Amino acid sequence: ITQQVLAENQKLIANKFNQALGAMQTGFTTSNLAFSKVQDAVNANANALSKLASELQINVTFLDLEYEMKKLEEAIKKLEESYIDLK
Amino acid sequence: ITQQVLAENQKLIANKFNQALGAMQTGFTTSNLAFSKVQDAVNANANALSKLASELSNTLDQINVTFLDLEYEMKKLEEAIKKLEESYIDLKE
Amino acid sequence: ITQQVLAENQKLIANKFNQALGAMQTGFTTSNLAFSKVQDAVNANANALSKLASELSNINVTFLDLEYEMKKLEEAIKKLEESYIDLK
Ligand SMILES: [Cl-]
Repeated sequence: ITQQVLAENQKLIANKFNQALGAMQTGFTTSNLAFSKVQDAVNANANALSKLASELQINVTFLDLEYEMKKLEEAIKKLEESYIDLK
Repeated sequence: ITQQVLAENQKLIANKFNQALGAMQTGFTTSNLAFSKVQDAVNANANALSKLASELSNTLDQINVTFLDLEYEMKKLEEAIKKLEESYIDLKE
Repeated sequence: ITQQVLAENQKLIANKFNQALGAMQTGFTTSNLAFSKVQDAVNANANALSKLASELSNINVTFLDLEYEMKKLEEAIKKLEESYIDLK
């Protein structure tokens, strides 16, 4: 019936949205891993530059991304909790 | 009952979609803040390294430092966040 | 006309979800371009610092590899492309 088409399309919407949620979780998890790597690399190279300049007035800048990565984790958790079970 | 149940499921889909919109906005805004901080730090350390090499060669070859410009990318992230903001669902029931 | 309203709302949900898919694709593509530039810049300046320290004696430098992460972002973007809704 047209109502059966309504039910089918509604199930399709739920299916597509849940798959898209999976994709977004992947994207944000990967962005967080990359941000961790970026923070660590910049801070290691800042420490290297500071050590070298100390050997021989140069101040190096350090990166702190903890709050941002925590926020990304919270967003991923919300995405996990936003899955849909049609009755 | 399929009728009222269908209406219930439609409201549930709208609710979940709007919550997910909130989560995505949070993620992209936080990514933008992190990119701003990364750009600023990399450029500060590039300036420090250039200062050291210039200070030294005038006290053997020039080392060229690379600068980071993420402004267009952060503008695009802001546009995506705005579109996500405008994509909320207001059902008619 | 509750059913016609139900169909109307269903089309609205699909329309909004697809528009949001477009926004997410834009965000992740731009984040990947930014990660490309960040990796390249950090590695270029790492090479510069290693060169300076090598010549000034003629410290361990750290290099960044984000390739797996960027490949993963591209996969997420592709799945987002494939998640579009064509209602009947
Ligand atoms: Cl529906």
